[PDB]
Amino acid sequence: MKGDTKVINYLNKLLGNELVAINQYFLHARMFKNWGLKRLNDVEYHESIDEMKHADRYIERILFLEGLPNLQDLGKLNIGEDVEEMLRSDLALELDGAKNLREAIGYADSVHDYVSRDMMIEILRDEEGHIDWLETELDLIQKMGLQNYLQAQIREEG
Amino acid sequence: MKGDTKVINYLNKLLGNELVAINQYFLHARMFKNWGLKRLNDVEYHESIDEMKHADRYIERILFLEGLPNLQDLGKLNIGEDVEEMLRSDLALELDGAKNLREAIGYADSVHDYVSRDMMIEILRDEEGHIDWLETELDLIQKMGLQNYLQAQIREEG
Amino acid sequence: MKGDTKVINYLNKLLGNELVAINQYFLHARMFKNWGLKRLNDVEYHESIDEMKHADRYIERILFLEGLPNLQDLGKLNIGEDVEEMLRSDLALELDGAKNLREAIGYADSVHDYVSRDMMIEILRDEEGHIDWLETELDLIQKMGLQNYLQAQIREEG
Amino acid sequence: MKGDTKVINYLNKLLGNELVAINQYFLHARMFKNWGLKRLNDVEYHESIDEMKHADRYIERILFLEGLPNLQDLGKLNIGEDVEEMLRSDLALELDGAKNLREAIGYADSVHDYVSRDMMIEILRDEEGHIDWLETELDLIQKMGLQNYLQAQIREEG
Amino acid sequence: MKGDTKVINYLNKLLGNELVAINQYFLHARMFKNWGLKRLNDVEYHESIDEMKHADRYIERILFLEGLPNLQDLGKLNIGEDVEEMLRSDLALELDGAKNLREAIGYADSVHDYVSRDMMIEILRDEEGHIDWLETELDLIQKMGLQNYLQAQIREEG
Amino acid sequence: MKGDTKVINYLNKLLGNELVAINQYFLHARMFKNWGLKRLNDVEYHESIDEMKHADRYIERILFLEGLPNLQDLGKLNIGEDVEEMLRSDLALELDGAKNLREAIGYADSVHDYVSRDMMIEILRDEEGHIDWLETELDLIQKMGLQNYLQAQIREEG
Amino acid sequence: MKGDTKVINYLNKLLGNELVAINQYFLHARMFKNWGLKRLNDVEYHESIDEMKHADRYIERILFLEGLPNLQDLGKLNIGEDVEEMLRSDLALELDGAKNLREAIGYADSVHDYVSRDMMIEILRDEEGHIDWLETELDLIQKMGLQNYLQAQIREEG
Ligand code: HEM
Ligand code: HEM
Ligand code: HEM
Ligand code: HEM
Ligand SMILES: [Fe+2]
Ligand SMILES: [Fe+2]
Ligand SMILES: [Fe+2]
Ligand SMILES: [Fe+2]
Ligand SMILES: [Fe+2]
Ligand SMILES: [Fe+2]
Ligand SMILES: [Fe+2]
Ligand SMILES: [Fe+2]
Ligand SMILES: [Fe+2]
Ligand SMILES: [Fe+2]
Ligand SMILES: [Fe+2]
Ligand SMILES: [Fe+2]
Ligand SMILES: [Fe+2]
Ligand SMILES: [Fe+2]
Ligand SMILES: [Fe+2]
Ligand SMILES: [Fe+2]
Ligand SMILES: [Fe+2]
Ligand SMILES: [Fe+2]
Ligand SMILES: [Fe+2]
Ligand SMILES: [Fe+2]
Ligand SMILES: [Fe+2]
Repeated sequence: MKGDTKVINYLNKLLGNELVAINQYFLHARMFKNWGLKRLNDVEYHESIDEMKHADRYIERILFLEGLPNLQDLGKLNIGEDVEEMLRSDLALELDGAKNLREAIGYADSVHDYVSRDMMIEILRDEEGHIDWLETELDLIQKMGLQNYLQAQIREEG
Repeated sequence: MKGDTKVINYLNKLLGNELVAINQYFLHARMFKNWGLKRLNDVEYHESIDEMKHADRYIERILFLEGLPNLQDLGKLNIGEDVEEMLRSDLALELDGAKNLREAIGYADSVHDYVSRDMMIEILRDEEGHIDWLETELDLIQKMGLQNYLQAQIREEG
Repeated sequence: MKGDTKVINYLNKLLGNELVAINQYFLHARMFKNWGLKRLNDVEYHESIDEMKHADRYIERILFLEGLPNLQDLGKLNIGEDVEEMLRSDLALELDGAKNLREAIGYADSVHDYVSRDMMIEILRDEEGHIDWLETELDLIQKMGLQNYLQAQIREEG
Repeated sequence: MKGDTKVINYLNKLLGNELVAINQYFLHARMFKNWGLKRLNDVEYHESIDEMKHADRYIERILFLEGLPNLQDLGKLNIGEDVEEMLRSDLALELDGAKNLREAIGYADSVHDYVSRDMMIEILRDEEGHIDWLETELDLIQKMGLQNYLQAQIREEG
Repeated sequence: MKGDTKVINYLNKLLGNELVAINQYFLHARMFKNWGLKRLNDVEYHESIDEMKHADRYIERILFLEGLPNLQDLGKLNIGEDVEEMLRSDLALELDGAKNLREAIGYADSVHDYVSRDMMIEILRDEEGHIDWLETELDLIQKMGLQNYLQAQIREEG
Repeated sequence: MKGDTKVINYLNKLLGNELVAINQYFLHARMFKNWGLKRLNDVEYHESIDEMKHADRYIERILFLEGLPNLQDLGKLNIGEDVEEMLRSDLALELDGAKNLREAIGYADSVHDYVSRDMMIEILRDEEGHIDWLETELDLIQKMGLQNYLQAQIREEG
Repeated sequence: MKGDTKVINYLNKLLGNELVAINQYFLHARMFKNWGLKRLNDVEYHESIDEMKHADRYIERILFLEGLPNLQDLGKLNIGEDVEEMLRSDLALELDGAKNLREAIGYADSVHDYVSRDMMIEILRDEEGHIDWLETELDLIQKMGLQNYLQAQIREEG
């Protein structure tokens, strides 16, 4: 079904956000894993998978709307050197993606692409979750201190 | 453990190949899926996952050797417009990756990084499999003709 | 038990046929497998195993009759370059083996080696089956055409 | 994938070794079985199957590398007349095959055919096992004497 | 159904062989059992049962063909005094029975009694097995020596 | 099978490394266990078992190659007095063993002892793992501080 | 708990005996295994494990008593060249260890270290078992002769 050009454009831009998140989250995960912070690797890895599911959704939708998914262009990854900096980088990235999602959702509604909109709201809800997780971790680091925070990631949570 | 700089370099270059394959294979998969060629989507999707496993291996190894995995730079994706062109593109990409693997493996051996080498040979064996699959599909297209080939992908293989 | 010399001779000659069939059928099988004609590989492989069972029977019988099984001499393999030629080669080979079996069976009967004869009739019945399979495939190729025939082998039969 | 001509050549030569072993081992097995040395038949039969698996590996690889597997030419079988002579013959044959494998493995490495090399090392490890088994049996014959050795093969080992 | 007189005659003669074998084998079995050669008792007992099955077959067939089964006349039993002599006696008896079976089978064929013939060939195949067993045991006695042979029968084979 | 003298020499030297590791790791394990650092005892004990498996491999291979395994000579154990010093000692020992393994692997390859080489690469991969574990623990001690590190070992990891 | 110095000394000396036994028994085991004497390898391997359990007991006890377990010093291994010599060597070693155990046990009692003593008596009981096994095997070799003895080890005992 021929979709609206600007919707497909937004979809590609959002897809673009997803696949920077996928890489940044995945590298972060395996950095944590290397440092033996087993728990941060499990969670951050899981978020990489979430982002993939998002990307898959955009791709299938763009294709359905008869546009060309663009996986060529990759945004700036901002990879940290320590736990805080890296969590803080994921948060800024989540926040930027959420801004773009808000914009796209409003636009989809006004050209009547309600199913694209419905898909994007589900995704936004997921993002809002990722944001909540990051914010809480970052505050915990400050509340309990870095050393205790680190000790608390050595063991995977059941 | 501090690894050899040129090994890490090769590892990053190989990682780079993996993540172009991941994207190209994934987009291809969902293109097939859209066209209703269910079987090509299953197989090509599976190869995307294989490539991810490869990437994960490089990342963990680079990190272990204390280098910086580079997920920033993305090579040229060559996406086709029809089944043949797209399979043919995956094949040229596999072949180029195999060339790089051969060089890296020989180099790892000469600096005594036998476990990197052992990892890369396992990967090369997987690639050689992907190559075999592509070659066979491409020949089948020619042997049975395009129409029959297409009909043969409509149904997922049990 | 000392057997009749000419029976043992026939048994060795028949054994000889078996082990050309074993090789030709096995190579054929893996040629098909390579070309992705999964179904022809399953069937032709199974016929290789049948031929092995036959060879085993001759060997044990020759040894029982106190002769020397001869696995040294190998007849001409005629390996094809395409499906038809290769099936057609297996058929001519089956037919020649059947001719030899008929001659041996009659001879066994006239020197009273009824159990060798009984073994050879069971084997001949198997051959007659292999012959039937080849004949049917070759006719199917002509009835439905080569392209359709080929498409029909891509998937293993449950 | 077009392989290196001399690798394919080595592969065919190695295949050639396999299929002499297959025959010699199989005939040996059924000779033992006839003599009621049940245990030597089980083991030697199993080694025949191993050799077949090896042959299958070469054939599929040669075909993959786009060469022609040669099952026409059969080397000299050296079949013994008694247990020792026959075991001793299998050992010399294993040793010759191991020499050829060493040479091929080194050559594969230098033309960068690492997956052929990897396959051949797995095979060589198997051969080294067959060699170990033969050596031990031959020494046991000498340590316990022939009569006791023979009595020890009457019953299949659980 | 009225059968051919000479077939019934052969059937009775063959029946006659069976029931000498039944007795000789059974006595042999229990002689071994007494001497504690548990394994020879199991095997030889089993052969007694086989012979009974044979006798049963003849009796039912003779009766079906409307002749009178003759269980009155019993041939010469040749019972040994030691393992070898006794095995050797069973072998000569098997060989004589096989000679008679060959004659009868040929005769049945020429008067068109194909089902009697078919029954007799099945039986002959069984005899040929009994013969193989005896021959192998007798050779084992010579290969490993009498003392080792005897020790090897003390324990029933699982 | 007569192996190459210098390979057997390397094998003995490597065996020698294994059995110092076995002792040092085992003593370390039970020191931790005494101090109530349950988790370090589980891990370090497991590494002792790994080293044993390694030693077993060398011994069987040396014997197979017809050399004499030397378990007489024992290197310097360097046992620590506190967690860090002891982990740090295991690390230096792992690193030295890895150096020797690299030397031996290269040598095996050049005398064509590919199966010894294949065994040693598997082992080296294991060592590389032990090294990774030590490095991570040592860094964790520094990141979270000694007190928190210690508290984190009181409980065995599920 | 601070233990008595001379008890710890005895404990280390006894530990010392254990770990020579561990090595000698293990090498012996794998020598038998190589020669195909499967049964002697199983038993002798099991005795190596027993000795390890003993060593573990000493180490934990020494540590508990606050002494330093000494795994540095290794006594003379006396490795045989044939089954008898090797069994005979294990026996002399067991006997010497038993002498040391008797002295230590008496000493523990007189300084009131009853739990060390209780541990050592359990161990002595195990040794006495190992001694019984060796003595019986050595006598069996003489009673049945070497050839029969050897044949009797070819098969693992269920
Ligand atoms: C380029 C860096 C990437 C890495 C290192 C990576 C890594 C991984 C790994 C290790 C898995 C686990 C395989 C499994 O068991 O399912 C996975 C799953 C998956 N990946 Fe990726 N991935 C990457 C990018 C992508 C991209 C670009 C896509 C497509 C938009 C994608 C789509 C998926 C999907 C759909 C799954 C299945 C999730 C599940 O069902 O568990 N990935 N990824
Ligand atoms: C020419 C003399 C040969 C004899 C007498 C022989 C005999 C046998 C027998 C009796 C079996 C058991 C069937 C089963 O249950 O799988 C077998 C299995 C097999 N044979 Fe052969 N064989 C011969 C040569 C070959 C050759 C030349 C090849 C191809 C290179 C081959 C390939 C195989 C394979 C792949 C199996 C399956 C093994 C398994 O999965 O158990 N054989 N052979
Ligand atoms: C004269 C000496 C014979 C002796 C000492 C003997 C002994 C035995 C014994 C102990 C059994 C085991 C019973 C059971 O559990 O089935 C048996 C079974 C049997 N007997 Fe006999 N037998 C003799 C002759 C015969 C004859 C002349 C026939 C008829 C032709 C015969 C027919 C059978 C049959 C059909 C079985 C059943 C086998 C089975 O199903 O296990 N026997 N015999
Ligand atoms: C140095 C030469 C040694 C060799 C070649 C060796 C070999 C082995 C092997 C192959 C195992 C089997 C692993 C398993 O499945 O449990 C084992 C087990 C074990 N080893 Fe050792 N070992 C040696 C020395 C030691 C020492 C010095 C100790 C400590 C005093 C020790 C303590 C143990 C323990 C406690 C087990 C577990 C037994 C079980 O639960 O099955 N070993 N050994
Ligand atoms: Fe989630
Ligand atoms: Fe997302
Ligand atoms: Fe997100
Ligand atoms: Fe795969
Ligand atoms: Fe890859
Ligand atoms: Fe690939
Ligand atoms: Fe069949
Ligand atoms: Fe056949
Ligand atoms: Fe056939
Ligand atoms: Fe095997
Ligand atoms: Fe082989
Ligand atoms: Fe072999
Ligand atoms: Fe039977
Ligand atoms: Fe009978
Ligand atoms: Fe009989
Ligand atoms: Fe481990
Ligand atoms: Fe090790
Ligand atoms: Fe290690
Ligand atoms: Fe025990
Ligand atoms: Fe002990
Ligand atoms: Fe002991």
